[PDB]
Amino acid sequence: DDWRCARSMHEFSAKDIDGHMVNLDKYRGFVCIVTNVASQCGLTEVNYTQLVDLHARYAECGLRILAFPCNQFGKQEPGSNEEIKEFAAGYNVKFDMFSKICVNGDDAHPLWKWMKIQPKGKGILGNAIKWNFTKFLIDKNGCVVKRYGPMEEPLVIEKDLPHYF
Repeated sequence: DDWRCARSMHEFSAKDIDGHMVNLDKYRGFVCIVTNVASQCGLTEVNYTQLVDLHARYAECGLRILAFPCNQFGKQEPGSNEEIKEFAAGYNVKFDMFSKICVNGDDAHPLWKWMKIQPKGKGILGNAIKWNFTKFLIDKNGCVVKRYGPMEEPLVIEKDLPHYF
């Protein structure tokens, strides 16, 4: 359980959606939006399109987006990784997709376990991820600086970006 001792997102790794292992220290020096995604959520469209739009506008300034598929909320990500990738490709996604994970419980990916306990990664009423499309703002040092709940559209993050750009 050495995820508990980490101080930065950059101490973790994740399998991307194609199966390649990714050392998240490649995001050192970039501002990151880390989010759990789903294909069959009522807010699937607004989140995917607004994250693609944010990426189109701010990748030039060092913004990156890490999307983690998750099937724990109403079973709204039932597909395989290749199906989820083809679905993201349909929204013209060019940011970083990862393999499907869990975000809550003892099988939760250690990075999400880590994000939930960060001083700014704790949510209103408990740390558990409440639904699809919870967003974390990660700074250039890999620290969590804000958590955004599932009803907050990505464009709500836009005004906090220039503080960390």
